[PDB]
Amino acid sequence: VEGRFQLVAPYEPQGDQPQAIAKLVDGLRRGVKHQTLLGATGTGKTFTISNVIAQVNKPTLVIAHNKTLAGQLYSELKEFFPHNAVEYFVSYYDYAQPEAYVPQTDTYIEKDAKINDEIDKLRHSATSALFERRDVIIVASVSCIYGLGSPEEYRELVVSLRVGMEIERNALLRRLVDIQYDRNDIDFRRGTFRVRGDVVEIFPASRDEHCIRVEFFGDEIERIREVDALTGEVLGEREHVAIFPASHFVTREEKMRLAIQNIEQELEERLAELRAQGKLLEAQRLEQRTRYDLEMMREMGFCSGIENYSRHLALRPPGSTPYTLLDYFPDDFLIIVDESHVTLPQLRGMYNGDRARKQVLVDHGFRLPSALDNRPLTFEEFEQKINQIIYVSATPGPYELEHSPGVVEQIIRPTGLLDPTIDVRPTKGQIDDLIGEIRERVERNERTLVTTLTKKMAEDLTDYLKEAGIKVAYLHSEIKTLERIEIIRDLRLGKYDVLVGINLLREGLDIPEVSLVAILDADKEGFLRSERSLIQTIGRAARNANGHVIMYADTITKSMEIAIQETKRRRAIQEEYNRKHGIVPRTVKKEIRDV
Ligand SMILES: [Zn+2]
Ligand SMILES: [Zn+2]
Repeated sequence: VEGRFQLVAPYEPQGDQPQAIAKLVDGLRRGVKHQTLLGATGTGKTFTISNVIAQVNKPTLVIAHNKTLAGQLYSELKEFFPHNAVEYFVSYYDYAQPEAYVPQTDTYIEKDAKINDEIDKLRHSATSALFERRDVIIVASVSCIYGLGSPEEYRELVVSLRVGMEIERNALLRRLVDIQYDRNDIDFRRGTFRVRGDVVEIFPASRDEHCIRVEFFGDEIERIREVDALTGEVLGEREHVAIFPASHFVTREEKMRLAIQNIEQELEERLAELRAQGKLLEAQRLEQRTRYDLEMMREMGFCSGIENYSRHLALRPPGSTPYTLLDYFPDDFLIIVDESHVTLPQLRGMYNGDRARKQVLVDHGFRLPSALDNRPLTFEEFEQKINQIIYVSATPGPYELEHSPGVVEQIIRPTGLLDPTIDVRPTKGQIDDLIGEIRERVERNERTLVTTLTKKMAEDLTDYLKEAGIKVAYLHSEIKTLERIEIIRDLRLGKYDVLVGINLLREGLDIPEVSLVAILDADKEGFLRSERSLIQTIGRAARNANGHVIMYADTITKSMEIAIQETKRRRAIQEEYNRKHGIVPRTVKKEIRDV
């Protein structure tokens, strides 16, 4: 009998959701490798996928492309599936800097930035959950393809307890040390164990307040409980309990003894080479650094930056494809790529960026060439790891369309809101045109978003608008993430009528009160004027029943034709739907937040 997904939604699926859920559920059951969910903004994409996942009962990886989004999906999925394991997997890269060297300014950028507790605790509960139960969803950054110690090792190395087993106290107290746990009775924190004579409390690497308690009565375990840390408040009463390793790079002693000698041999080979080409300075650096590391490994089985040695510790051949979080999933898992037009290129690029950064360190003598083997997957390797995949995006990239059997379309909104109309107007006299349009919106109590290509034009426009008597706020290209919310929140309140910015694709810009979106320089060259970015931008006017977009330009580029055509196509279909079902489109109300 399996642990299944139980989806908790106050609603039912609606619009063209029911049809889309069915195709993707049927796809996955027929056994399709690649499917694409082309879903317009404002339809329940996340809730459509949550319906797919709940119906297929597969462990699932959902890949997001940044800390913000992964966080959104996470909290969302955690509300949709509160009785199942919704997990969170990010790393150093989220907002930390790795090891690096700049050969001109002679600067070694240390890895220094302390390993933040919350994230670590989280990777562990994610990897342990994968082995413990089935109803798991893991929201991850592209870090789900970085080097991770072998899954079998982490698995095989668990201390697998059961009520009344033939085990000793100090035999277990040594077993937890083998698995990178420390004794700290004077300060109980996660990843620690406490010995109080015959009371042994272990703080799983995966937990917050929920620690474990194993007690003896001879050479046999008596009771095992889930006490609340620094409280003793009995919560659990398990008979079986598995305590997973405290690091994703732990290795049996025997493999470690042998890895170390392989490392010694690599060091000697690399030193001889370097000193043979006259890179004497580079030999000295590598020798000082590697020996110090090898000294920590021989003394206590680990060191800092042990990641660098992962291929050696795994005892695999040079050049081997790293193991990653993907290998930790069963063979029959499910991948959902959220915002695929951006997420897939990000994944695709990780390997070259990382290799570039590590090749410099190997050249200058900070690392052994084997450090290149601790790395993210190349896109091809990611490709072979796919069991079954769904791409989700309002504007699928070339890869997705190319490998999917057409697209599963989800265009209808639950309130009948339509994609906007689009006028394209000349650049000459654009500011007064725009002023007068904003004036109309202000009279109808509606707001406006404006995007210009450059920070100077943006700055000029804001002034030009303030002089006109219109309340406008400038959303500076790098402003306090906490102030963003404040200015946006104020536009909703009408403290501001217009809001000028360069990039309108950054989140929190979905505002029901916005009924007009002006795109200055619609025809210029720039990542923000592509087919995909324009559609994404036009969408900022899809939250209002009177949404309209104005592109100012001298010409009609290929990107413009495409976005305009697509927008026309979506609207007609939406209109055809409202006609058939008796729906009048109306603006989705939303309450405004505070502190
Ligand atoms: Zn219908
Ligand atoms: Zn292909």
